[PDB]
Amino acid sequence: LVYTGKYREDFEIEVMNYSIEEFREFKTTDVESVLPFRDSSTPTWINITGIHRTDVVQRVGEFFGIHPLVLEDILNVHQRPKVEFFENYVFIVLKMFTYDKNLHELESEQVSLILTKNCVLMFQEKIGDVFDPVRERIRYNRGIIRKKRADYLLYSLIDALVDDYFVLLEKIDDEIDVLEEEVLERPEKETVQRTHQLKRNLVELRKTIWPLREVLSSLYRDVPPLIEKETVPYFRDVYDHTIQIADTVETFRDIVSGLLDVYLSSVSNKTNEVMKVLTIIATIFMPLTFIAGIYGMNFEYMPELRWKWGYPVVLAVMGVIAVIMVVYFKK
Amino acid sequence: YTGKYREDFEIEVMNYSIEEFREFKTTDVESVLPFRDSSTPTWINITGIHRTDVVQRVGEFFGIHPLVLEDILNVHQRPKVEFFENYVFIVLKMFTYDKNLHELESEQVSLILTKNCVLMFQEKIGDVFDPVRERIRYNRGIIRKKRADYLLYSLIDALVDDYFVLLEKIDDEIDVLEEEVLERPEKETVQRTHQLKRNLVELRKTIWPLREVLSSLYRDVPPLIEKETVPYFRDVYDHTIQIADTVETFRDIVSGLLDVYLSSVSNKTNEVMKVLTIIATIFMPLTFIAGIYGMNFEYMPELRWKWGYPVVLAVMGVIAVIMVVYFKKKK
Amino acid sequence: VYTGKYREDFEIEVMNYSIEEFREFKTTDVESVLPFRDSSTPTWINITGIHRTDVVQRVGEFFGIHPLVLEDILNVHQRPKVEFFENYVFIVLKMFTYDKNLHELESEQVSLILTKNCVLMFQEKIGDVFDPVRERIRYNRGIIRKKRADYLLYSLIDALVDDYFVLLEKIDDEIDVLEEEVLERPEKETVQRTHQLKRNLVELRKTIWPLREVLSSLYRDVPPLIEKETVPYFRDVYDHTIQIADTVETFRDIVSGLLDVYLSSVSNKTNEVMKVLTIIATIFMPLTFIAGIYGMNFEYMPELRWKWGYPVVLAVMGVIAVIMVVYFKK
Amino acid sequence: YTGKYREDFEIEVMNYSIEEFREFKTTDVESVLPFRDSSTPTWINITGIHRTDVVQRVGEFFGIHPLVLEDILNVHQRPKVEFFENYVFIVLKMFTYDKNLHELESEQVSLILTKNCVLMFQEKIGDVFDPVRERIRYNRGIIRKKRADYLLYSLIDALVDDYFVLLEKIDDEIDVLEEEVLERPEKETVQRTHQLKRNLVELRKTIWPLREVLSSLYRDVPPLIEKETVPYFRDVYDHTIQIADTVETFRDIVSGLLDVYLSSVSNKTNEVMKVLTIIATIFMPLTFIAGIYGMNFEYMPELRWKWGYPVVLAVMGVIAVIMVVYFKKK
Amino acid sequence: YTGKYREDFEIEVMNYSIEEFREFKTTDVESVLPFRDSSTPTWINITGIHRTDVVQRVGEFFGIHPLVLEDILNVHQRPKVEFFENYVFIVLKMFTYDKNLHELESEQVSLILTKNCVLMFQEKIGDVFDPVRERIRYNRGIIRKKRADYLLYSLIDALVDDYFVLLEKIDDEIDVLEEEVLERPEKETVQRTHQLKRNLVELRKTIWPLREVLSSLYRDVPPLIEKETVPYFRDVYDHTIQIADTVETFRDIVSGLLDVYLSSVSNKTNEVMKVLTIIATIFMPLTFIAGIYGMNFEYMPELRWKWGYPVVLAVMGVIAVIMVVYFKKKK
Repeated sequence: LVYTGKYREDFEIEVMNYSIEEFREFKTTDVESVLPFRDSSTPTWINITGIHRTDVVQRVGEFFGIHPLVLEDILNVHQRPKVEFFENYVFIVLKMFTYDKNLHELESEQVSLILTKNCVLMFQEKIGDVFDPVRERIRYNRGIIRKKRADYLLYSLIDALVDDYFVLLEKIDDEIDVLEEEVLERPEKETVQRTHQLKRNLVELRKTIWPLREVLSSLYRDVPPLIEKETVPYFRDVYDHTIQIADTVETFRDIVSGLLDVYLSSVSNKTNEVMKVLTIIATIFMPLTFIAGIYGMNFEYMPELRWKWGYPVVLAVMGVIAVIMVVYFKK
Repeated sequence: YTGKYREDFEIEVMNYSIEEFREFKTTDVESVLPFRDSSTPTWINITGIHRTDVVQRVGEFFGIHPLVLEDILNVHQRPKVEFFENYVFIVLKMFTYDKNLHELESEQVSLILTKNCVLMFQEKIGDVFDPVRERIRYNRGIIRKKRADYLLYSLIDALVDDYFVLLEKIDDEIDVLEEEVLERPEKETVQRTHQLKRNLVELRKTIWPLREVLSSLYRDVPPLIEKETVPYFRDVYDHTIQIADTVETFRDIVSGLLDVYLSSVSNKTNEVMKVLTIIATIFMPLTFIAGIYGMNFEYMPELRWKWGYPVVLAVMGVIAVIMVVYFKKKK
Repeated sequence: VYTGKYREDFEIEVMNYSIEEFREFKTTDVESVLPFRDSSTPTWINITGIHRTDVVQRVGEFFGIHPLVLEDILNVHQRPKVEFFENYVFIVLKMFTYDKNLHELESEQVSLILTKNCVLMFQEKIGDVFDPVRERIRYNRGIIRKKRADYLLYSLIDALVDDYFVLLEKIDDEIDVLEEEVLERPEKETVQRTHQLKRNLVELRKTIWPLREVLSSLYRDVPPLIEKETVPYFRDVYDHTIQIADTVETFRDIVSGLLDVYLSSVSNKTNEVMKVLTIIATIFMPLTFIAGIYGMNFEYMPELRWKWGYPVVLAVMGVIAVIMVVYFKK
Repeated sequence: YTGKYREDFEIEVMNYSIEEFREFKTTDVESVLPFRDSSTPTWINITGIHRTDVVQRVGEFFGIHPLVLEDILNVHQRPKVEFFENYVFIVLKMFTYDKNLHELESEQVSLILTKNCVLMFQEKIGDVFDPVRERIRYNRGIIRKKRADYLLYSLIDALVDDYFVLLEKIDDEIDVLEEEVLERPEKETVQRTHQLKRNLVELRKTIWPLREVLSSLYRDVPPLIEKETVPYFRDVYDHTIQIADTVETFRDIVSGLLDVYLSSVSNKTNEVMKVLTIIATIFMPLTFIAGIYGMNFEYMPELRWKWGYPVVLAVMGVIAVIMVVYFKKK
Repeated sequence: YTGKYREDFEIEVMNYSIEEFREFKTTDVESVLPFRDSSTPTWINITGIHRTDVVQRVGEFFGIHPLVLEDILNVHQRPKVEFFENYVFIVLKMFTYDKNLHELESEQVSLILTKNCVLMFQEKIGDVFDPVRERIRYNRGIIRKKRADYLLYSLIDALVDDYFVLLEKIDDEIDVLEEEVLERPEKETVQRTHQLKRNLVELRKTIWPLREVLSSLYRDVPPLIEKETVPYFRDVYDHTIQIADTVETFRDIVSGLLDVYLSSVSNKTNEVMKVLTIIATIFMPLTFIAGIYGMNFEYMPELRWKWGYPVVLAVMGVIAVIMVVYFKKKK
């Protein structure tokens, strides 16, 4: 039982119990008070913020009889999300992703959950979640959520996280748009260096999403303890969506991949543009300077003074050759 | 009001019925207010929303939230749908692209439909609702026999058709760009292509999230009657699919057209250097030789041989020429 | 609404068979293919020229098909998928064809609705890869007669799968030319031809990659038809679309390598020209400077005062350009 | 017939049992025909595939499909498994690589195993089945007790084992190619980088679909018996995965190897440019100064001073020194 | 023996049961041979497998196949599984990387497990089974009660984490290699990048065929208890799949980092070309001027025009200045 996370600071527990009629929400850090709520027939939603506590999670696991290694996997922040089936409860690991717009970094928070009977356990490492509008329907008695059990509520929680990826796709696309904008406009390698790290966050993103597909698929075609013919068919809808999601993400990966050579060639293009300017310079003075060197060379005979006006006659022939090539240029 | 148009100001009210119709243009804010209690759906035109006194008065007259009033003042906003018990706030944009230069102006069109009032907030003069005003005037369609619920979409359908023409505007410029890239390529073509894509991405930047905007009033519409605009948005959503796909097609066309001109010029980099080289190679070695006799010594090679003015210039010239055979060869 | 480019040709053919015999005919009658719905024997029906929105509707209304599904058929631009029901199964397919001369891949959407034992094939123009399949249905070759429409349609789809393998050859045929074009005598505009191939390569992923789960959906479901029969046969074909996409993914790295080759030789021959230009200009730079000082105007002329100054200067600066040749190729 | 060998022609027949053995070399087509009814395991060598009359005569004597017999003439066909009623048709390919000159020669040999007879359609003389013939001749192992169904594996294993040596032939030249890249890089290195990879691409392009050739029988073998020699196929069935992974490994190494070379060339490109820059630029303003004094005006400020000729030569020298100080930065 | 270690010599034999325990290192072979007949699991180590006489002695005494005994001598072998009626021959590898340098040393490990006894064959000194021996020494877990089939598995899992630590060592070299590219990128970086790259694929080159090794044991193992072959063996087979993505990630990193480094070279080159450009453009046009007056002709305007010398000094300096204003922008 070792928590290798980055947040051992705050700790908070919130419990929301409700039926198809009544409703109650409260925040009790008392571990003993939330124990008899397991026997409640009504769906009991329990929040645990700050999963860093090795004694609290264990104590909760002791009363529920949760497997020791499972309690350790929760504390393990370095783990791929997956789902394990059991005779009583369901072991599920999820990952909440967040991306700041100013600085470019993908911050995350592992969220594991265990659902038995009608008990709902949401585990957090810190403050923040996207299940706030979900609590609204639980509070305002909105929709068929109350009439449906925690199995449908879990999906409402699953789809709530899925919708965040769409919002993330908005962020991803926006960052790409700004990134590809600087490619043609600014021939400077600054965000281009940050592009690889931004693309690194994109690769690691799909690296979690792709196996998460099979994580979901293991539920619908199985779910031994959960009910059937209702939840699974309706829930597969999101499973049909998450397939479409990463495929759009995979498309983004190929776009940024070949975008590097676009900027790379753009640098050489503007570099060549400098060379083209540099080209026409040394090609018009050097041959004419060569002529100036000829008259600069003294000899025993000088027909320049013998011929009529040998000085201004040279000033005319030089200026012509430098112009007749200009037409040939800019072709 | 964060807009750039605080010049023009105009308020028009076009109230109709199942038979007759009336219209008038009054600058008085208090004159367009008592038409709220009109049994028939009242259509109101508001051009030049820069005047905050109208936003404040009417806002407090219809009972509009101060932040919602600020949303109208905010000319930079993403299209969405705000559900309330009184009205429905929707952000819309009017795009106008000139074929002369790649530029697309965007005038935000907010709307607040409560009771029997239909508000159209314009930032400046110009819209596509002019032929729509005729149907309200000439009694054309079931727009007269229906309330503000159908009157709302009657405006939307015109705005939807505006993008179809815009697609033609782009497609026309695409064919021009196709004639500009595939053949007769030149400078600033990329700049025209970039700004076109910049407007193309910005186009979808409003249209793509506008899909879910249509989905907001697709399965809902709580206060007004439904199953009327539902098959409408069902057809409208089929339109925006082809729109973005036409955009997505052009987005890859842009890249396809870009890579050609980008790789070609970057490939001609060495070609320019090849020309620059063979021209510069016949300068530096010859330039020094011409400057040799421009020096003073103890002996003169001119008097060493008869007719010492040619100083063997023809021979050295030929030797400079023979280098060509050495060049031009396969590298 | 049919938005395709083929509203000309039209053909209807019905190929019914049993575990022993077989029958086939080509009639344009719409009311003749309808009473063959209740036929227990597997009935393969052809519909070429899907442009007719009235025929599809008429046939669709008789089968009790959802109006939108009929409209999905009319739509010629659609991603391949599978729609499960309690009666029929709507599956979207595609037929890709590439011409070697002008680099372009034409496409034709194939929709099908299989109920009971009846088989429906919806096309636009003439031509398909089900021709050798029809032979076994006609010549009674194998268990293609005994097995119903569950394995028949599977054999039809599997026949379509191998068509893309032939297309992969056609892609490789262009690669072999691309291998010849880029390397042997590097030519301009090849990058454009390369990008078009790359654009068509990624375009191919738009169909095949989601087609994986299309086969996977039929792999562990099939609610209306009998399961367990053709289910394990779906596995091999499901491994094909994965193997194909890997070959498509493989082509991405192959062409990308050749893409830089054309730029490699140019960049390689670039410095080759520069290396020659380098040693030429630099060595004559200090030499030109020296000879200018003598004939120039100064307040002191120790040059003529130097004993034998003329011959020594000419040869003392010659070695400087020679020692660089030793430095050359280091 | 699309073959390239219409020169040599030879037919050898080796027959054996669980006790004895017999062999004879008769190029006659009508002489090896009555050996079809031989209950004992028979092995027949068929070299001289150019003969359209000899091959088809033996083929039609066995009752083999005409078009199939016509396909034997063609030496251009994908390696696969043709399932029949008794015999199975597989065209095995062999790739020989000479280390000196980068070249991958391809000989395509087809086999037909009917009853107890074994056919081997060679294109030329020479194979790796020579030690295989020895065990048939010298009674070595269970090659005598077991029939041709097990011998067929010994034929395959003898062919596959050559590819392991073929990988060594490539790996040998890879290490040689490494020496050309790691040190002393030059022209044609990119060619050797490709020509070795070109044949390597051609190699896997044949082996990768040849992997499923094994799987076609390893999971089935419909005409003959099973449960024998089948688990032995699994050994080689892992070899084609072992080889391809080694091939795929080489494909990634060679690709990255050329990238290093291209990176080196581009790096050494600027390296020459850097030398060209720091040497040419420092003499540009120097030569300009000498031309100034070369001018002859009416007023000479030089003679106005007193012995400033070495002064000019000294002040210009220091300016060229700070260029190195101006260097060592980016 | 085709190895490089014919120097070191070490033999370790460890027997244990559900009650007692005994560990020792005896060079006497005839003392550990009857220990095979013991029902209690006897783990035996043979370091310095170069000695063919011992392999021929121990091997032929157990009836081990002669060619297999020679296969051990061959250090160039693919990791595989050889099933027999009594024992099982498995080829394994132990990779090790040293920091502050680029070198990946390897050591082939062959094992022959008969009855309950385990034979481990080493090439050189060193293993990660040191803490494993301690758990058997201190009676930790059910490793004492279970037989060799689980004992070998305990050795397998010990080898798994060894590469996991090595995966951390890779990233340690990456971050250093990254820093080399992230800031002040220089020559020989491609070489260092290749050193990791050449060892990157080489790592997975042996891992992939070592995966089916775990699978082959998971499917068959006829002589040992198949009850022990629970998904724990496939759990090990699941870890290597994560290694595949871990290596594949590094493959994308190495490919990307090398490109970013090479992309900077274009900026490195251009930076030099910018300085190289502005030099020749401000001297040669002025050099041509000095060459004219430096050249002698017929008519001399220098002595003709008043102040011939100071009048030329002014115009030359301005020409180099008027270009600066044109410069310092996008060329």
